[PDB]
Amino acid sequence: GAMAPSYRVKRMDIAKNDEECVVNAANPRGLPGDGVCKAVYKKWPESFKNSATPVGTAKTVMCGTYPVIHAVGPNFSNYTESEGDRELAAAYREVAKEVTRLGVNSVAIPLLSTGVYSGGKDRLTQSLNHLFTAMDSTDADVVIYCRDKEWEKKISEAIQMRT
Ligand SMILES: [Cl-]
Ligand SMILES: [Cl-]
Ligand SMILES: [Cl-]
Repeated sequence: GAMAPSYRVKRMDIAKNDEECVVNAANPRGLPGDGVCKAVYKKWPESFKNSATPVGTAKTVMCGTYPVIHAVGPNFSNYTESEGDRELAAAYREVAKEVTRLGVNSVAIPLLSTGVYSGGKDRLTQSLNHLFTAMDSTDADVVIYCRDKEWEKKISEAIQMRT
C-alpha cells in the first residue's frame, strides 16, 4: 500500500503517467478505439492481446511487467441513464478489485464514460463519485488524468473538499 494513500489529478496524457499501472477506458472488443483508448493502444499495444471484456468489467493484461487494466464503461448512447449508471459503478468496482489483486502502490485512472461514451452529457461528477466509491477502500495512490483545464479545477476541488 501507499504510506498515506491519496487522490491527485493531473491534466496530461495518461500514456505519460508516473504510476505503477494504468486503467484504460476500453471498448468491450479490445479494439484500438479513440481518445484515451487510442493513446493506451499506441503506448502498450501488447496489452490488447485478449483484452475484450463485457461492459461493467475490467480485464488486466500485462505489457512487459506493466499492468494495463482495461475497464469497460457503458456507452450512454446505448444504455438508459439507470442501467448506464449501474454499469459505470460496476466497472469501477472491478478496477478496485484488480488494483488490489496486483498489489500496486499507485494507479493512473481516467474518468470512465466521460468522453465518446458520455452520450453528449457532462458526467464528471457522476463518474468521479463512482471512482471514489470503488477506490476509497483501496490503499493505492490514485492519480486521475484529464485533458480539460476546467475539469482539472473541478476534480481538484472535489478531491480537496473531502480532505
Ligand atoms: Cl500531455
Ligand atoms: Cl469515454
Ligand atoms: Cl477531460
